[PDB]
Amino acid sequence: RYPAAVDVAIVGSGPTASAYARILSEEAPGATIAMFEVGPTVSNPPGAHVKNIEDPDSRSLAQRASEGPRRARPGTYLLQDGYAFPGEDGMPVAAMSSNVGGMAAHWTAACPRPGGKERIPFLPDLEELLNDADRLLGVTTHAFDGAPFSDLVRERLAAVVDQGRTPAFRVQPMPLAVHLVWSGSDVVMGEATRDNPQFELFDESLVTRVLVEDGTAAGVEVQDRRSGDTYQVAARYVVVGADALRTPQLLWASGIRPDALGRYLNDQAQVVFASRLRDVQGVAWVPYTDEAPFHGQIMQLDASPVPGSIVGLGLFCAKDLQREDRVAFDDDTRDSYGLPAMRIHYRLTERDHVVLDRARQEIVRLGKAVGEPLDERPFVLPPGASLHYQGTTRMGETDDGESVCSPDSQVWQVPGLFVAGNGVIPTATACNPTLTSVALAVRGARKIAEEITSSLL
Ligand SMILES: Cc1cc2nc3c(=O)[nH]c(=O)nc-3n(C[C@H](O)[C@H](O)[C@H](O)COP(=O)(O)OP(=O)(O)OC[C@H]3O[C@@H](n4cnc5c(N)ncnc54)[C@H](O)[C@@H]3O)c2cc1C
Ligand SMILES: O=c1c2cc(O)c(O)cc2oc2cc(O)c([C@@H]3O[C@H](CO)[C@@H](O)[C@H](O)[C@H]3O)c(O)c12
Repeated sequence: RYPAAVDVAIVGSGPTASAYARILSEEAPGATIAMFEVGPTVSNPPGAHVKNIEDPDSRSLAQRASEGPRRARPGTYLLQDGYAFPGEDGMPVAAMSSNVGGMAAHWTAACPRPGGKERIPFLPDLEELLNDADRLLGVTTHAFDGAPFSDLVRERLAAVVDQGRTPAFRVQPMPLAVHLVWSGSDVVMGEATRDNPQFELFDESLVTRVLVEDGTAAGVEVQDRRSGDTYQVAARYVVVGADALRTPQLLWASGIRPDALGRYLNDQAQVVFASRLRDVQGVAWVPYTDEAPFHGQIMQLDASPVPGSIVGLGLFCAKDLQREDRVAFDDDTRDSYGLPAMRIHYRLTERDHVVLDRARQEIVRLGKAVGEPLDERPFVLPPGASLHYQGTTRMGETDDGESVCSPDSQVWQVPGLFVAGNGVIPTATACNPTLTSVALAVRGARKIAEEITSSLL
């Protein structure tokens, strides 16, 4: 089923792995690419957002088919065990998506820009890569210029936030990846990847091990889930863009076990709240700051949550990074895919509860600016509800034992092996990470595309 050897073997089919296929299909057109996705194809084109399916029954079929083989939202599935431990909080609602397109087939396409300490300091071309990620995701800030209540909510929030703030951190329209239709991985891959005769997407293909020959990346061990047969595809470069959890799992199962692998895991603590407008008859952005480490997004709700005039407020906190926030794998216990079972060690420090308390007070302050608060008390979601897990394969300047990959997202111990996703982000971020993670993927894919085009082999 699979080719015996390719140039680049891509694990996963989310937006970050698709960004590797995108830049390689743009900058390295002669390189043969093999993308292996454990989940099935649930949309047309492969990786499109499920909302492109107008039929709710067909759309529910696409969502439920992505939930793998305390409830998870449509298109995602939770862990069955190893999500909490005595003495720690863990992530009881740590969810995952197994389908072509990954979570980008079910996400809401909010692509804000990092600011302050969120921005990775040792990347001088960060803004350059962030604009490129805007190009691949189709990000636009003017998707709701004709909305009646978008401008009203935005100006009423600005009356309490924009005080003393520079324009980059004032209330502004949330940059959205819209293609009406939310942009999925089909947008990231685009015509350049689908029309690339050297690229091929293999769905229902589980990658069980990363092959290493003489220290460098050798290939991937791919199990054909249609038949159960395990193949071995050779590759000069291996990109693992599974997710924030299964990416360190695949490396752990491959014997690639650095000290920082999975450690420094950080979830974005999320607070929700609702409020009502005041007039009779889009998504707003409350940017992060260092002194207010919260990321706010306000948007219209179809109806009131409690028994477009009603808005839903969501604040996301930046985590106090801890090394003991490790992702642990057990070789003896296997999950439903035959890979090592996950042990999630997550505990909010006192600094976390201090910031979380401030987020509840600030979202109430924001709810009073929009109008009459529909709710009475802001609700804190369980850890892992934001689906924004970082640091598990984080980048660093050196291999001091605190990072897993280079600034080019290249794993230190395994040359030719690259990791993609939110886990690559090493900083304490609060905004939606997918845009930044795609920007890091463009730098890593350009590191491969330049090494291929410049090589003599
Ligand atoms: C309801 C919802 C709303 C969201 N809204 C937002 C938002 O507004 N903003 C934002 O920034 N983010 C949002 N997200 C999160 C966003 O979708 C993800 O952060 C994004 O998909 C990350 O990209 P990725 O490719 O690294 O991860 P993924 O898309 O999860 O990539 C992992 C892929 O690899 C596959 N895979 C895993 N293991 C293997 C293996 N062993 N072999 C082969 N393939 C494998 C998986 O099946 C999956 O397709 C939302 C998520 C959900 C569920
Ligand atoms: O699922 C939907 C959704 C489904 C519909 O049918 C529809 O019409 C509109 C919808 O809008 C949404 C808007 C959202 O903000 C969220 C999100 O909460 C998550 C954790 O809980 C965070 O990851 C995301 O950062 C945050 O963006 C959503 O999950 C959804």
